[PDB]
Amino acid sequence: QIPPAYKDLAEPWIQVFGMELVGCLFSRNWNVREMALRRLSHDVSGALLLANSGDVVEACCSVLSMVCADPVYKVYVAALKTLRAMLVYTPCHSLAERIKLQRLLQPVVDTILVKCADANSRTSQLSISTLLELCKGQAGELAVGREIGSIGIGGVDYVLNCILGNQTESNNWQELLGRLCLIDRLLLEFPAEFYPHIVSTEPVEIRYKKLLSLLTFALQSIDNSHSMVGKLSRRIYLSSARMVTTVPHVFSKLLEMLSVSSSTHFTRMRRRLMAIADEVEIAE
Repeated sequence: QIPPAYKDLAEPWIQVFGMELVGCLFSRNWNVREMALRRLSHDVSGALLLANSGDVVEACCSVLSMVCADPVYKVYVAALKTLRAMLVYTPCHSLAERIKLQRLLQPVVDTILVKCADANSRTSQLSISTLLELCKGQAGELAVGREIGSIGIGGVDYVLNCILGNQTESNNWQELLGRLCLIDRLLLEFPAEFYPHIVSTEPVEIRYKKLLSLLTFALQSIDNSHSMVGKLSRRIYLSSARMVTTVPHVFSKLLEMLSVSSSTHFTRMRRRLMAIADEVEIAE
């Protein structure tokens, strides 16, 4: 049975997937929810195949924005398998269709971003791995239309927009920490995307715009009153500085950005980068 508060949200789901299955999504028995999602993955696969689709992708994304928040790990896994099953049969051949899919999925990525900072490693690691796979676009396991020439969802740039978007709402400590946890893994996983100088083949603000957008975000919470939000924000910035010692003009920009404020952590941060600069003999 569907609780009264969810009647309007569930109605489009029912229209597409039928009352029986949607009811199971709300079951109190996690086995029933897990089984419902296993069935949903097949329902969605079969419906999308039938379109050699809009209603189906929309209702599936809507379901997934709910169940990807499920606190039961085995249900979350089933939810993520449904997400993959949808993506590989989804038709996306035009920038218009890309924009539409990006918006429908944004609430789903939001739920996953939160769980990147779940206390439990297997849940955070699966969440991080999922969004890293999304970053790989049409060469990853979440490629759009993988099972049937798709233009894909937008890879890293799309995930970056999700990380950096809707900041006035997705700003509690765990929503920030999950974003920061993913940011730290992005810089580690795809260094060439953020540190162009490592590919051996124009101004700093332009060439490094992607990195600078993530360090700007990090700087907004280096003073956060949650210990791990604050620590990871600072540690991200210090690691980036270490990475750009081979390119002093970039290092200079990071030091410059720490003049936007005289608060203590900026001062501390600035003295830390001065120290790295001396250690490595780039103090000009």
